[PDB]
Amino acid sequence: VGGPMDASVEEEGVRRALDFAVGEYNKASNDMYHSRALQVVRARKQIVAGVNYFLDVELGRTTCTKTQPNLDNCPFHDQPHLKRKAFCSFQIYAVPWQGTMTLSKSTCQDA
Amino acid sequence: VGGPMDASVEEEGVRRALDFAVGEYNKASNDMYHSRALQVVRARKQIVAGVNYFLDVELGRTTCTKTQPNLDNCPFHDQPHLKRKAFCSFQIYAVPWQGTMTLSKSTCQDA
Ligand SMILES: [Cl-]
Ligand SMILES: [Cl-]
Repeated sequence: VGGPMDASVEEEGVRRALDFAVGEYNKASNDMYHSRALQVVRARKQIVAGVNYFLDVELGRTTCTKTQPNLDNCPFHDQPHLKRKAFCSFQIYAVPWQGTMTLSKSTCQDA
Repeated sequence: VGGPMDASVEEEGVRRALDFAVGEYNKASNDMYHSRALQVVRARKQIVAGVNYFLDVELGRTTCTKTQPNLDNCPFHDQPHLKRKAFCSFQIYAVPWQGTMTLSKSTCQDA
């Protein structure tokens, strides 16, 4: 067992998480009426750690379609309307022990 | 200073984050051509810790519009087509020292 763990709905962090969640639900709803918690049937919490990778990368369009092999070292386009380049900023959230990675943020401006 | 910290683009976690990010960029692009890193201009990493709150909550629609006061203790609707209830599951990602909260996951089924 390495999963979540029960917590009383009294504990303040729960209390704040709940109000937050409910706030967000109402904010996103199309209902003109306000909804609120009727009953918190179960509350669990879990401390997690991960690593954010913040990459500032320059990307170039290669000459290879995504349907061919050897894309890793494939030649960049150099022709007039085919060549494109972009400066990008990536944020990857990694949780090592789980082997997972998540693209948290991603923007690119064609330079 | 409590922000990110430089890392060589050699370090494997960076290397994996980069391939991941680039993979995700290509996957989401409308381009038939494959793009790849031209140059990693900057690489930084940062270890973060937070708490996931996992709430299983039953919500009820109140009689108050979102434009009035005292929504916290506002009466639930009980009339035929106005009363609604929903069982929901919320995941809130909190980063204590920063006072931030994020709604990571959210589903509700009108029961
Ligand atoms: Cl851990
Ligand atoms: Cl920390």
